[PDB]
Amino acid sequence: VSTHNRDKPWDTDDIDKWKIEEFKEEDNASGQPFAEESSFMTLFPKYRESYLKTIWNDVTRALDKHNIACVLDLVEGSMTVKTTRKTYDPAIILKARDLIKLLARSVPFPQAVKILQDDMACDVIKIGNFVTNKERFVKRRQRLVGPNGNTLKALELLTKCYILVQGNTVSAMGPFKGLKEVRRVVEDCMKNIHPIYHIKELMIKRELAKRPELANEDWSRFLPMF
RNA sequence: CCUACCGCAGUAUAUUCCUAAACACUAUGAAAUGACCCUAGUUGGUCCAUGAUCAUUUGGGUAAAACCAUACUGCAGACAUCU
Repeated sequence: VSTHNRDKPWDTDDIDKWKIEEFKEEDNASGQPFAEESSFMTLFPKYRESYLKTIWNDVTRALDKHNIACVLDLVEGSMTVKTTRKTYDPAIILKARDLIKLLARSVPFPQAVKILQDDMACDVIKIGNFVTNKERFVKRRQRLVGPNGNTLKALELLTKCYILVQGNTVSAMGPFKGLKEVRRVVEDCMKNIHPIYHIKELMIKRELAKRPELANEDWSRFLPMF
């Protein structure tokens, strides 16, 4: 219970709080370019290089839709995004910082370019840090995909997120609730908890969410403890 | 006695119509709060009546010359007096 909360008369149920209104040039009410250049840089593994070398022009055109300048440096092994004078959206650089990172973690460009949309969010979760043994790490990482990918499919339908497992990372793209659930499932899966328990928990949560009378009270007696 | 090659000088190496593009000009309107470019100025840079930069199309112009190769045509086979 939070005490010392003041009343909020302006808050009513009519406002859709989660809608994202479009940002345009007229929305930037200062009317001036960004004061100084903002840049984000990442490194990528060496096996991605040639793929990046093929797709970079396409990547450039995508950022040309948002006035973001991109630089690939194969000698350094780095990808850089930066704002220009033509840039008017303050957030669109951060999404650019996501995109190259998604490109660094084996997410394909047609999937990764959707991070430029407003409703899309991404998470890159490190899985190589939990356990030091190689065989245990391989087994727990394969538990995420499962046999014939079905467990992975069971994740992607439940959290509504595109999930790609590569190396020491898992890259998830979707809504924020789905990202939260994916992070929980992945971090528990690296801690020797099988994903099927979380899958069953999400099923029970999904069926309880349909019933309106069950919203106020606790779901703990329905949920099997694991 | 005649042909062919050889010397020199010319002609041709696609033609007509429509059309696309380039370059430059020209016709009309727009000029000093002139116009354009650059993460952009403690005083930026470039072009600008010697016509910039924009719009309509106003209309015409240029895209050669020299040589090689092939064919054709023509002129000569000339040691050069002149006083």
